[PDB]
Formats: sequence, C-alpha cells, structure tokens
Amino acid sequence: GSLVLSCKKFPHVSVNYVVDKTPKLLTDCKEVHNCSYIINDATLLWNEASRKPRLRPEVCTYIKDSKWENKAVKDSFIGIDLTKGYDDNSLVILKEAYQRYEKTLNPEKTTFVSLRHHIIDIIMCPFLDEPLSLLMTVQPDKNILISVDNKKICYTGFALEDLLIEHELYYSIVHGSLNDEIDLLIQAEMDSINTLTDTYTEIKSSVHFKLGNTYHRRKLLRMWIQTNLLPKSDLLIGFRNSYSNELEQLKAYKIQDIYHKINNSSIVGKPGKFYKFNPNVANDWFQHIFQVLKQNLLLLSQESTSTTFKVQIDTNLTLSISPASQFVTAL
Repeated sequence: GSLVLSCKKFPHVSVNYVVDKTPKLLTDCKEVHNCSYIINDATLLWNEASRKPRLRPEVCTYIKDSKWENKAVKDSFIGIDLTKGYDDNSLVILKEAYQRYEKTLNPEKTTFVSLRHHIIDIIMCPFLDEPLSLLMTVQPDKNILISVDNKKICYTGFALEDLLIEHELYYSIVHGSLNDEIDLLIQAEMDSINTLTDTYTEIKSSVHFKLGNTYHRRKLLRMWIQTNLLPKSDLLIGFRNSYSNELEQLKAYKIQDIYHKINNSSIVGKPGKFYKFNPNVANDWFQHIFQVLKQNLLLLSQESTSTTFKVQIDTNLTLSISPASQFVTAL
C-alpha cells in the first residue's frame, strides 16, 4: 500500500553547467482556456467572456521605451510608498477547467492536473531546506489530480500590483508535455496583460537582489520556474528601497533574462549547497520525480482501494507515498 523511495541520486547535469539559451520545462505548451472569477457573483466567465486585467498603459509604454512619458507620469509610480495604507476556492475552478478540457487530453499519456503553485513546489524540493507534503489523487480515468491539506512583505506586493494594474481573479489554464508518457494541465493566476505586447505580465515585489544570498537565489529560481511553465509570459519587477519602502525602479524581464541572471559561467563560480540553484538541475529533477511519481502512484492505485495518496518529499529528497482515507475529501 505504501512506498518509501530515495530520489537523491536523480540523474542531473553538473551543478556548474552553463548553457546560454534557457531550457523549456514543457514542450508544446499552450493556453487552452482562461477565466475570470468574480468573487461576489460566485461566477466564472470563460474565455471570450473573461475580463483580462490590464497592465496600466503608462507602464506598458515605460516598458516599451525604457523611459517614462514625463515627470508627471513617472512620479505616479516611482517614489510611491508601497507601504501606505498597510494599517488596514481554487481547486473548484481547476476541476471545471478539467471537465472542459478532458475530451482534449491525450488518452495515451498520464496527465497531472494541478494549480501552478504545486508544480513549482515539487520542482523546488532540491533547492529548499523544508520538506514538501501534498495530496495526489489517481482518478478513475487514470489522470492524476494534485492538491493539498510575513504580513508586511505580502502587503507591499498587493500594493505594487494595485499601482501597476488598471474583487476579481484571472486564470490561464495551460497544457504542456513533459514526457512521452506525461502531460501537465495547469492553472495559473495571471496578474495582468501588457496590452501593447499582448503578453501576460507577472508582477513581483522585491528589494534589490543579492546573488549570494540564499533567499534571493531561491526567489529568482522560483520566478524562472514560474514563468517558464507558461507558453508566453514576461516578468515585471518593482524594487523598493529597503528603508523607505518606496518603489525605486520598475524593470521588465523576459524568461531568457531571468535565466541569464541565474545561469552564467560567472555566477556558477561561487560555492553552494542546493545544487547551486541551477535551473538546469531543476529541469533534470523535474523530469525525474514526475516519472517516479507517475509510475508509482499508478502502481500503488491498482493494488489498493484508495484513489488518494499523501505524497511527501524529505529535505533529503526521499519520496514517501501512503494511502489517505477513502472517507476523507480535501477541498
């Protein structure tokens, strides 16, 4: 019924490996549906009916020209205290998205269905000092559903998005191939669209980067995995002054740009434990546990009455799978 399996010796490229072009985590990755969820109307508007959050035009223009139209516009973003005014269910949508796209899945492969956050968590295991715990359900159609079960920093993040974007949430449902045996159907929340480039733009709040600092290398790698799992997507980072909390600089990054910042023949020269946060090793790890997870969840599910399993991964990359009660549903 259960399984304990070490995955620490997973096949992977040298920790110092450098290649100029960023690798792709998924192949043939595409957006298959999108939807806006108006929370108070308990309504999902799909595709042509959804409302795409627009990245402010002054901001799209700033990104395109690498310069502000004028002082008035620049002073509406740069210098603003992202801390002003601080003293103040997702699994349901994934399942509707699955129902809408199921007929289109590849019956010859196992598809993992999940919110993007959990795919990122799984790829991040070798780069973290905390373990991972998730639920993975082998559905009767044999596809697998993944699920689960600092206030100031998080708030300046909402303020930054608030300031750059013209409640409600927006989601892109993407499909991609990981293996000759595995596909992924992922749900991702998109902060906005750059209307000039028709490109999703994910907004991140940050203090200037200190490569060398473990926390920042983790964030940069996560950022890279985050956009790399999508078909088209750019990053827009708002750096704030550490002391004043004022937005000091806005900087756009394409996937190749975040990639280059974390993979060079120069950054790879410094010592480090977590596989030196190499995006290429993350990619190898990605290819590995997903194949291990697929083979094993399928094997265990035939020989069991349980369709749901607790999936765990040590900080030593030891994988643990045990059946969860057939009388318990995690929503």
